[PDB]
Amino acid sequence: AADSQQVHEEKLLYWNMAVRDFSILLNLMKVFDSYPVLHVCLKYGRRFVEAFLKQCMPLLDFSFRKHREDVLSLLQTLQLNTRLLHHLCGHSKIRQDTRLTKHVPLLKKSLELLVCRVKAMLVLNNCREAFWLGTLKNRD
Repeated sequence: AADSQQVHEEKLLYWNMAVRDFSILLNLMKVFDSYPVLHVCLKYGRRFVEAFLKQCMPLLDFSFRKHREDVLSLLQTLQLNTRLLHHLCGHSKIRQDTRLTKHVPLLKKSLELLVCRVKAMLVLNNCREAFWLGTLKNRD
């Protein structure tokens, strides 16, 4: 349960590194154009952020005490995935009418949840070792 938890965190680590890879892609893609490109991020994010709360968050607290280095690193990849989703909500092409407004609120509401789940994780005995090895092992 504890030793198998390490292998599940390493997947959730660069699966997040993946969503943040995509998010940025379409934001440099929407630069020279798109209607639907923003649409993909909007809806999938809603299902991604939904997957975080109900699956990966309970596991974070699960293994949080045994392995801090894998847990604090996973919370850093979550923060960067969220920074993109925020810059995505308020957005250039979202300043265009209709279709993009039926999305933003459902992401906003569940993100103010996920974000506030990280806050309480951020304050437990903050120590730079948890952050340090959750950095250089977050490298690539």
